[PDB]
Amino acid sequence: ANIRVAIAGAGGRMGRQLIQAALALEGVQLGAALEREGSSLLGSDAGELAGAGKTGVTVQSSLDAVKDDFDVFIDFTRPEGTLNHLAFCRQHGKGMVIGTTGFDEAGKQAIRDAAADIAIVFAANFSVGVNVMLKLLEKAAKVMGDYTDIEIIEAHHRHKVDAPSGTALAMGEAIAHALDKDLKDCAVYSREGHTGERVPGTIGFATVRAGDIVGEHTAMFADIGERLEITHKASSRMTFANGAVRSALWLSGKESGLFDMRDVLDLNNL
Amino acid sequence: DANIRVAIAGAGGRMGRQLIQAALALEGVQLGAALEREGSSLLGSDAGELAGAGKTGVTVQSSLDAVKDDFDVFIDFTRPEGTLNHLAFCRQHGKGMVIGTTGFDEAGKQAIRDAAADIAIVFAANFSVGVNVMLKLLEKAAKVMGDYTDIEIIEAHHRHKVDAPSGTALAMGEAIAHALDKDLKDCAVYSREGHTGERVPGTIGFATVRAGDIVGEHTAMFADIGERLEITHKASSRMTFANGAVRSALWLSGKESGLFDMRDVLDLNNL
Amino acid sequence: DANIRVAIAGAGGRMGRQLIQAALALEGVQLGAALEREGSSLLGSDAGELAGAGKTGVTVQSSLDAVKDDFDVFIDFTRPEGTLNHLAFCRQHGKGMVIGTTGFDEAGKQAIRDAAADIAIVFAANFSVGVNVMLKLLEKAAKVMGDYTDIEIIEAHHRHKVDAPSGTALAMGEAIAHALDKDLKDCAVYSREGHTGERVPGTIGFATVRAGDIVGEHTAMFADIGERLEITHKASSRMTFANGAVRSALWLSGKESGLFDMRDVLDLNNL
Amino acid sequence: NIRVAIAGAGGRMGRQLIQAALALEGVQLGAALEREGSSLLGSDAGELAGAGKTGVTVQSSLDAVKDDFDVFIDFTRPEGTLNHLAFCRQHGKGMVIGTTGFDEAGKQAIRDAAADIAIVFAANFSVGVNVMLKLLEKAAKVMGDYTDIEIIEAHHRHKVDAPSGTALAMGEAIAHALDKDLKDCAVYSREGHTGERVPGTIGFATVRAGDIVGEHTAMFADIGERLEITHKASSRMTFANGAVRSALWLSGKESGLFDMRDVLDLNNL
Ligand SMILES: NC(=O)C1=CN([C@@H]2O[C@H](COP(=O)(O)OP(=O)(O)OC[C@H]3O[C@@H](n4cnc5c(N)ncnc54)[C@H](O)[C@@H]3O)[C@@H](O)[C@H]2O)C=CC1
Ligand SMILES: NC(=O)C1=CN([C@@H]2O[C@H](COP(=O)(O)OP(=O)(O)OC[C@H]3O[C@@H](n4cnc5c(N)ncnc54)[C@H](O)[C@@H]3O)[C@@H](O)[C@H]2O)C=CC1
Ligand SMILES: NC(=O)C1=CN([C@@H]2O[C@H](COP(=O)(O)OP(=O)(O)OC[C@H]3O[C@@H](n4cnc5c(N)ncnc54)[C@H](O)[C@@H]3O)[C@@H](O)[C@H]2O)C=CC1
Ligand SMILES: O=C(O)c1cccc(C(=O)O)n1
Ligand SMILES: O=C(O)c1cccc(C(=O)O)n1
Ligand SMILES: O=C(O)c1cccc(C(=O)O)n1
Ligand SMILES: [K+]
Ligand SMILES: [K+]
Repeated sequence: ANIRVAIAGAGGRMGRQLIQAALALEGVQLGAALEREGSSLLGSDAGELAGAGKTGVTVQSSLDAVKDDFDVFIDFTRPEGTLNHLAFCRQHGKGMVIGTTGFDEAGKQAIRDAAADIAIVFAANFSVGVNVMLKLLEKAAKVMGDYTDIEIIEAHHRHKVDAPSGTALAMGEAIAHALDKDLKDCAVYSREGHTGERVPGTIGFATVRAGDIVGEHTAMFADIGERLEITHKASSRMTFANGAVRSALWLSGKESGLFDMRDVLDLNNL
Repeated sequence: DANIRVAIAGAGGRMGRQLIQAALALEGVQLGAALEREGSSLLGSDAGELAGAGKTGVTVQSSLDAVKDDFDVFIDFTRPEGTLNHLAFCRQHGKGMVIGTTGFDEAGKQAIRDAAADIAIVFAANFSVGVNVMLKLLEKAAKVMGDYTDIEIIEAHHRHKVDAPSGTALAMGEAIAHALDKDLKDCAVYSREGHTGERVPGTIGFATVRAGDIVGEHTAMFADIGERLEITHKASSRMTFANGAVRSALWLSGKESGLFDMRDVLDLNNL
Repeated sequence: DANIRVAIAGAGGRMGRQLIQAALALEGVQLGAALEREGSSLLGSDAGELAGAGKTGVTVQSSLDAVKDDFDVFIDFTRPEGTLNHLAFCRQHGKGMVIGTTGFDEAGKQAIRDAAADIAIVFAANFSVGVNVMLKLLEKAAKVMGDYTDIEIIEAHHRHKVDAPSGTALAMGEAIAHALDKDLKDCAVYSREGHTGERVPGTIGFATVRAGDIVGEHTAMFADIGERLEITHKASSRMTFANGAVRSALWLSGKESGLFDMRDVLDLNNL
Repeated sequence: NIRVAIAGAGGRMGRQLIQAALALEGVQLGAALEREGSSLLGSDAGELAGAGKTGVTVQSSLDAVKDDFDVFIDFTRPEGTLNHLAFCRQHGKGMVIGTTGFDEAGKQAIRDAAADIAIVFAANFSVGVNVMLKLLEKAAKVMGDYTDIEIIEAHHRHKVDAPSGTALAMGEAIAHALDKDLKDCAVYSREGHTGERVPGTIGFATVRAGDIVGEHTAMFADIGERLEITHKASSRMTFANGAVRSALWLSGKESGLFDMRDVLDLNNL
């Protein structure tokens, strides 16, 4: 490994995962692991925290302490925290992969500034698969969009509280925009009672909520005689981790900047 | 020697065209009549040529009494309102029905319920084998896993279907609900839009896809943490419901009165 | 209608009956000929009754030269051996060709490859739009996720298909393989039976289901730990390949010589 | 109080089984075992199964801990499992086997051992699958005769036996509901020009890829329609809790070999 990461909030589920990714992903090294001061788990050799442990890395909780230890900060904690780690990384030119999510207009507008000073990367979804699908969608909608019926089906564990999934909507948008139309115009979220006929050109959504489903999404292009279905299935929350690590590694060669998975994955030339 | 005659309501519709050739190609049945609305640009059209199988001699017409002696069993796969009269009339004159129309409001359901008093009806939400079998397997599952799992039903049908969810879906819902001493009206969820809460435990949700030429795909899902069971039926051609409805008509041979369904016909009132 | 006459190999088969009505009903195309096996119980019959309705001016037979002036493009959807014969014919006789037959051994594949020298052939493993698009999307996916994910291909077809896996599956295999600078022959795994080891990395496996009337279902799977992408195509009716092949024959028209596939036809090579 | 021996504690089922037992009131982590010189033969069975610590440690000997458990939970490989039998028999020990891939002979040995000891031998320890297994008999009963039957299963990249033992169990369920024996009509591979699917058959398709815990599909195909029954396992924990409660429930029986069905009480519809 020729580069060091910095899994913030190292002790949580995200962090843990993130640590695993750190190990596995060929080409990255675990330079650091942070955690809330005074948390009992301060001190354990990171690796140990997530399965296999040999790491010469001990979970600290001092930003400035580890200043030396990494090459790029991988932040997936709550906002404020994130905001702060950011000013640091900017002040020190450290580089970050912002998995964190939920900023206000001045948060995103904050991350904007930081950009010139340093190489940030910022995505709403660190899944390679997903980001890819999202692209493939444009392609399909392009060719078959016009004449086929488009439906989007998603399913998530019983606890999710927003319908449909934000990813579904993203899919909706991808398609909608590849067809010069706006999702607000042709979205159909419910089909109940005497509906009538599937209106030409509308996109429909079906939402399943059950069990521990991490996340299953299906894009459907239906014609008479054939249909194409593009589907993504997330088995563990690792998916995103793998995304961020790859993302992180990607940054290995830049000074300033603001990106997302398209850039990383190199998808506009796809 | 011979055999029964069948009235085929709304012979123009996609089910009509299926039903007709169905009756034609099958033993024990003679295409009694064919019917249609008044605006139909096809009254008087020859039955079989309408459905490809050449001229027959039967002609679509908009009148019950006009052909009232041309059949024994009335096969209805139109729309509720329509079916209602077919219902009424068939009573007075007393001819056995076979209804496959869906989307009945609780009241209509009652009328059918009433009419069965003197005439015999085979009212089913689906006329395939698979579905009926499934309908049963569901009771079994719900029995064991019903209590603790999350139950969802997903169905998909071609772009032209106008009632949501499929009458079959609802039949599945009912099968489950009743195997769990509860009534579907209580725990059904048809729409999930905007920030809803957590899945109010106990419910049985529905997801409806409408697209293309999908004949019919239905899935019953019993989800737990760690595992889920999915029972799924897929109809590849409308001919399956046709053969289903005809043989039902057939089953009605010698039946004086009452309400039955596919499970009765195929006889699956518990395996 | 206008112009182009089409020879329809093995007019008896399910693809024949589709192809025929396809050509009939489709503008710019005339049912040139119809063909069949050496002792088919179908010889001497008029194409339009077998598949379709309404007797016409074309009757089937077992000879190339017997109708050698009755068409321009030869549409083949028979079996390799058969198809091979035809190929010589159409070549020595400057006729265009549109092949959708599957299951060619690497040698036959060379002959087609050869013949393309003077005549124009449209050789594809699938004649639907969807599949062709998919085929492309695959390159894209394999590009990004090919390297680290496990790739598996699953296909299912009605009980009568006789070549495994589907020629389409193989085509998908190839699409992927070549997008990853590797050759399918190197990493294909067709069977998984009994004890066997850890899935050898970089291998493209195939699972083949054969059952019922399945027109055609194909799935491309890119599996990683934590997520998997599945691209799937489902053909509900044979008509899609028919319209595909007809359009092809209309396209071939003019090309003095050439070797192409549906991607060239549909013009997708730059998507 | 039912102490449990956990064979092959390193394996993915081991790590699950372990925390499973720890987590459960009533069973106590009896022992932990492993293979001749395991890269980690020894240490705290706790650390093994996720972060933290427990009194226990693991070893390569039956007798070395022979008094440390009551029920032996085996989820290793056939060969291994074989030995643990007679031992788990002679020394009168209740076993619960979830290992798969047994040749007809081994299956007999288990069959034999049940004479004096109690075994719960199942190819799958989840509820779903077991129920399914039943529903299958029902379906095959009605539609078995005329439809085409195919079984498709998919599992993570590491599985080494094809097809899944669960698949075969499904195969069997069906076969026997139709008075026929799977050996007669099983088709495992479809490669090259092969004629029309042979009418009586049950075929299998095997997918091996990624981290797939386990997906199984039973398909009854007719012309015009098809019924698909499908089970999906999202986490190995389900089989774990399954095996533990097996063992647990197995306490007290004099002897006999048993399937997850009996435990679950489903044999009666
Ligand atoms: N039980 C089963 O297996 C199936 C039930 N159905 C249900 O049966 C019905 C059939 O729809 P499709 O077959 O697609 O046919 P369709 O959707 O093409 O139209 C139905 C037919 O009934 C006629 N009709 C319509 N309104 C009428 C009225 N007011 N009075 C008398 N006749 C009228 C129409 O003119 C046409 O003949 C629907 O309710 C559908 O949901 C459909 C398929 C299968
Ligand atoms: N690329 C595509 O879109 C598609 C390709 N195919 C492939 O094309 C072929 C067509 O399958 P089907 O037509 O459904 O089979 P089929 O059951 O219809 O048999 C083929 C027909 O060709 C005739 N024929 C048979 N053997 C012949 C021979 N040795 N020489 C000359 N003529 C012969 C047969 O009499 C019959 O008419 C298969 O290889 C199939 O997999 C099928 C569908 C689509
Ligand atoms: N019936 C059910 O509910 C389930 C059945 N299984 C079956 O159980 C087996 C488990 O394989 P995995 O869980 O992936 O384990 P794995 O692939 O992680 O290997 C199993 C563990 O046991 C050890 N062990 C291996 N050979 C041994 C031997 N000869 N004697 C004693 N110990 C040995 C291995 O070192 C390793 O620690 C397979 O045959 C699998 O198909 C797995 C999960 C659930
Ligand atoms: O239960 C239903 O509503 C149903 C079942 C089969 C077909 C159709 C249909 O084509 O509308 N509708
Ligand atoms: O790739 C193939 O082999 C193929 C593709 C479409 C249909 C069929 C077929 O029905 O045999 N075969
Ligand atoms: O019946 C089986 O073969 C089976 C069941 C569950 C898991 C596994 C496995 O992970 O190998 N194998
Ligand atoms: K024409
Ligand atoms: K315990």
